[PDB]
Amino acid sequence: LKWPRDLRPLAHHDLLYMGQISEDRGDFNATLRNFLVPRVVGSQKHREVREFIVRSLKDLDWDVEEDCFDGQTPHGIKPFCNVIATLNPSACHRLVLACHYDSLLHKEGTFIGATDSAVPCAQLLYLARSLNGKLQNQKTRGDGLTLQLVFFDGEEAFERWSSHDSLYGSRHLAQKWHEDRTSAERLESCLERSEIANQIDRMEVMVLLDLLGAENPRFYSYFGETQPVYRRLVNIESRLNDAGLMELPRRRRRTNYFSNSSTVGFIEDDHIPFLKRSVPIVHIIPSPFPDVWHTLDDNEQNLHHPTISNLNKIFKAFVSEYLQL
Ligand SMILES: [Co+2]
Ligand SMILES: [Co+2]
Repeated sequence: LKWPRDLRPLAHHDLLYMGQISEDRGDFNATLRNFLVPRVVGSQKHREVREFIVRSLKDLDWDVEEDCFDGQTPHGIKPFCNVIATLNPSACHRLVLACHYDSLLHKEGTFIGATDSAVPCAQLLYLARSLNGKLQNQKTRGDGLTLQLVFFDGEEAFERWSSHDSLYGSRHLAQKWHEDRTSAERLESCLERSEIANQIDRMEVMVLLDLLGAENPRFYSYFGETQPVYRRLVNIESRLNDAGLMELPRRRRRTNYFSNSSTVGFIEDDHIPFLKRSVPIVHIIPSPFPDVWHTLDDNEQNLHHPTISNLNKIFKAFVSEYLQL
């Protein structure tokens, strides 16, 4: 079965534009510095990070929803709030980009989770801001497609990871959207042969970012279902390299982050409760995990800025191609 939306390759003019960041650099870093703090569930800093996300997106004229709830954990009842921002609420279909904004409660001390997921959080916001003008124009087309950003709360386990202790915000949102009924007749411009019964059917594909910011990540297609989408990430990365737009240590080297193969690895993450509801998932998470994973060294200084800027180019080009910006 083919992808429901025909995927038009990015014009060279646009590819080249999406590929040269330039002194934007300071803009991404200023964004990122807001997330480079402990973001423990329930805490003042966490609440502050959420406020910053909400305000940043409201200021861009996005519809922003705070999906708050209380849930039982091994540490007692906790408050959780997912942030859901939608460029054009009326559009039937959403390209959904996601990450989690809570940070792990680490036994040894204060944990920043710079790759996990402060970087992905900042990348989402940076995409919204850097592509704002083109996004605002796309929104007026009436073509039934929009961009949606989801910052999940409570992804991390409080104690040992288990079905009950983890993914609090994603489990909640998936169930809520699954039970919120709707149909094609109430929505703007759904695709011809699409079946819409509830809100979760409007997620055309969910692209989940996690554990990004370390040097030389390796990605694979984790889902046969979304291979047509994943392959565009492979093609975009290749075109950027052909154009010499990737930052590399020496001349005549290429990035190969997006491997053209698939792997037999199963990663439990915020995608799962959606995967059970037939949401196509692209899971942008390295394999193997960065060495700093869930250690106190997952910190600001261990981020690899050239890798981050290369990933930023790929994601901007990707969103531009999918939404035909
Ligand atoms: Co983690
Ligand atoms: Co994580």
